[PDB]
Amino acid sequence: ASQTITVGSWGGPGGNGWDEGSYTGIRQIELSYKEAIGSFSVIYDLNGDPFSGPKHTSKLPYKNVKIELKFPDEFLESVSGYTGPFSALATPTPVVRSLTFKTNKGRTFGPYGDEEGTYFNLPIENGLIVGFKGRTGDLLDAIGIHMSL
Amino acid sequence: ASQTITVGSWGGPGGNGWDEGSYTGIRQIELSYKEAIGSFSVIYDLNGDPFSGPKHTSKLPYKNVKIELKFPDEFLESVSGYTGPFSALATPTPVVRSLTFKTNKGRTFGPYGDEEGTYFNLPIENGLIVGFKGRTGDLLDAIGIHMSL
Amino acid sequence: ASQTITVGSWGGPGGNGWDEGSYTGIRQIELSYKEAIGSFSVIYDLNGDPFSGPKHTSKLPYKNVKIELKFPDEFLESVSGYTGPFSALATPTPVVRSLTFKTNKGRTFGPYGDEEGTYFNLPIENGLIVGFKGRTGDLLDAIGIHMSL
Amino acid sequence: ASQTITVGSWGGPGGNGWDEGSYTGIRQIELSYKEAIGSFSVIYDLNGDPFSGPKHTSKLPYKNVKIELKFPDEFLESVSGYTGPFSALATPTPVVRSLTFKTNKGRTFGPYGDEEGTYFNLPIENGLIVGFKGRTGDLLDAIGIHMSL
Repeated sequence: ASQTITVGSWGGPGGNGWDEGSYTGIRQIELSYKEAIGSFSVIYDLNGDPFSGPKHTSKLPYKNVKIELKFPDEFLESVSGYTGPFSALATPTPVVRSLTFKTNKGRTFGPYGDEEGTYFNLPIENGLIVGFKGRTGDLLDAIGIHMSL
Repeated sequence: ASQTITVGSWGGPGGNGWDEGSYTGIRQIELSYKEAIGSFSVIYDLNGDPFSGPKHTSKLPYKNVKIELKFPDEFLESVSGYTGPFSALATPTPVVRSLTFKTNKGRTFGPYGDEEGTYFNLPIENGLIVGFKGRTGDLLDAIGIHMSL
Repeated sequence: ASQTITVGSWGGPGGNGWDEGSYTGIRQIELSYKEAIGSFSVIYDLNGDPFSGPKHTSKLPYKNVKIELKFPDEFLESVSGYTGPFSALATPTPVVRSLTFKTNKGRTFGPYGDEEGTYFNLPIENGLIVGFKGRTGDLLDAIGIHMSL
Repeated sequence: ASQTITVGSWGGPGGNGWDEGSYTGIRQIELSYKEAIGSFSVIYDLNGDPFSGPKHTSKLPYKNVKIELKFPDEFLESVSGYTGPFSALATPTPVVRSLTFKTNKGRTFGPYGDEEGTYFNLPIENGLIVGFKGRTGDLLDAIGIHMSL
């Protein structure tokens, strides 16, 4: 059962949890958004071959946005974002409001969602995101991370 | 030169940089504080024998606290805080303001320094801290963390 | 490009180099043997799901064997075997002649292939074989290993 | 208490057990040999500064050799040797007779000891020997390896 350093779960206790597992790099991430994040589904590298990760969708009519990254030369060095309660769909428990991804090759996949909430930032000085874990239900309640060197 | 996952720099760019190195675990942490975090040094476990990490001392009149962990049974399962500039020490750049250590047993060495600034929260779910990195000048300008399994 | 520890290449340099990569653990091994080990392919574990690894099949009319470990309570605790040339596949360079596997649950899957040439042995006290490296032309010319915690 | 991949223990169960834990790299290795290996002590690298682990010496009037590696550019990419009982100093238990080291730089530190017995080979494609573990009484009974990335 090898393991991996898992960091956080930023977000809230609501929703059903999911854990995609660990895999060898990331190739594209897909997510929907409007005033908070909804659908989130990643395509990873599984030993050089793309592996479709499990899809965590929010039926909300939010806007879809694909994040293709030039792997293996480019990869994530930072993930930051906001957590806060969301009245429109009626839930007192925190949700991730906005997520912002940044890569080693200087590109920032600009703020997706509303930047309202309590700030979460995860800068990486050495190490690599190798998998995603978190809670979906109606939209993205929480998000955490698997890492490796 | 084995390496170790290094996450974060939280804080700012001033002061001279230091990297304590990666080590087998953490036994004691010693800090000084009064409106922002100043002196920072730790004593780690170097293969079941206390090894004293380099002294990162501030010269300001700050209160002294000692954090003692019941190593091997007790390990940090968290690190949270506030980075914001300090107008009394006169720095335009963000410096680190509060440092609070939640633990695996259940203890929390409550907030040190003022809880005002942009928030930072590294909840560890699987993996251990094993070394510290940072930047100190007059106070503690930024802390960074080494992680391992 | 997530990276793992890689050890070995116990064998010779002919055949075409293969590398199945690193997974979460090993669940079943299938191979064929008469005087040499011919076919070598494994059914790995991908995040609690079985993932059939790439097939490294050889045309020699060898007798095949399937080795079912009871992942995850059961995993490999040693890989040992013999490395030597083969006058019958009429070849001058080293070929992996035999291979015996021992699990942490005591079971040992007997030398397969005949025990001739120089002996290799890798006892593992703490760690996990997480994937396979290697060379297959007509027979398995070399075998190597990926390990992690 | 972080953990590390430990591979091996080649030799017998004679002698009193020993473990040096793990560090950030290896700078120099010391040993006395003669028909067998006797004393084994090493200068470890601890976070940029030389660090000396436990001395493990044979009282035997064996000849002494200091292997001095050019750290961090040069490192061990392979270790191998011979383990077999000894009868002139009358121990019917497998003891380590020979030690040969290869470095990524192409320098091999010649078979020290008598090459009689069962051969062991640990060649390394990716990873770092990061500390030593083993048995010693009047001569080196066994030897194992700790590795990292």
